[PDB]
Amino acid sequence: AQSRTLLAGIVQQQQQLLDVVKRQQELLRLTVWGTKNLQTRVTAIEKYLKDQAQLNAWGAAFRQVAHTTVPWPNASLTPKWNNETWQEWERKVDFLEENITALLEEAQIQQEKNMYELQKLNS
Amino acid sequence: AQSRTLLAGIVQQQQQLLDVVKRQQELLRLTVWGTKNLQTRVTAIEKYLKDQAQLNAWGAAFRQVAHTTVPWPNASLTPKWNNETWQEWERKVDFLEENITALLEEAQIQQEKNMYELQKLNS
Amino acid sequence: AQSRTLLAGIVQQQQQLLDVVKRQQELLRLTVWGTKNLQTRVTAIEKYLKDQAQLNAWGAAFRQVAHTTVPWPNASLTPKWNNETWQEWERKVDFLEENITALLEEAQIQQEKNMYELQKLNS
Repeated sequence: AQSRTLLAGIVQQQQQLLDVVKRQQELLRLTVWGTKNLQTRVTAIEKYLKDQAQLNAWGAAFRQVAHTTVPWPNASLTPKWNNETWQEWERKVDFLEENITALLEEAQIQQEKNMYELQKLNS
Repeated sequence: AQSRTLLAGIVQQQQQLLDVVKRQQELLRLTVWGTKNLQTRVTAIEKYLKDQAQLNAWGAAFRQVAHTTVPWPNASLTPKWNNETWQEWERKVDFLEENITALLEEAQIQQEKNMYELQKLNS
Repeated sequence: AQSRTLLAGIVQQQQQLLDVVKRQQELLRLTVWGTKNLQTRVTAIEKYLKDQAQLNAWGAAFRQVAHTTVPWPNASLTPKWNNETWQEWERKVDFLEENITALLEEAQIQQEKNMYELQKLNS
């Protein structure tokens, strides 16, 4: 008279939900790659911006033996403020990924134990 | 003597969790739009950077009938390496979205079946 | 003869899944900060690009009492089209965060009620 079939669906449903949660974790990682990839493109642009500062005046002296070069800074490079703050951002993600993996591990162990107990009821 | 009320809460709870998971999928899509939107802005900047290369020296020749134009490349355009890698990134998201939709469909069908079975117990 | 132990695992499992979902919400917020942070860097670049337009020709006139300054626009600033569309993007996230918080609140209240009912069965 036990409703094992109803429990099997409920237990099975939890497994389905757990799988979808895992898919979100992999999807989230793909998004992180896009953001980081954009930064790499930004660094390439900074190099080119520095070149523009080098460009100042060509042939602006055909009656003098001198050339005016004005390589004024162009791209503001972040040495410590963004790096320290960005590492903190990455660090928070690392703790969340480690905490989520722990919870997923317990769920998998608990999920299998719940199904195992169900078989013992009528097996 | 069956604990249908406890099961109704458990079954109902799974429905609530399923709804929240769906909300994350829509929220994830909004984040993807922001990343892609930034790239469109980056392309506009590349056009302007090319213009800076065109700027070289104006009036740098008032004793000669010539003008020095130095349009040296400025923005490094990605033709195949980033596109092929980016398509792979988008492709992975497409498979994950299709797999998540399949799991959600099964959960909805299974979720309704679990509630339907519960009514048959006392209906 | 009630399978409270099986229910305790199922009820406990839902709590574990709820916790992981909350972790995704915090992880999603960290990703939003990275995207917004990139835009701040982009604004700094726009200021520098304007400076490049100012750079035109230095000393390109050693036989005339005039200087040619050509500060042609460089960074295309978005005043209304991107802001209005971006606010809509942020607005959608705000409604999703508010809706997810509501669902989480109901789950927590319902989750505790389900455990409370279980104790009454044998307490």
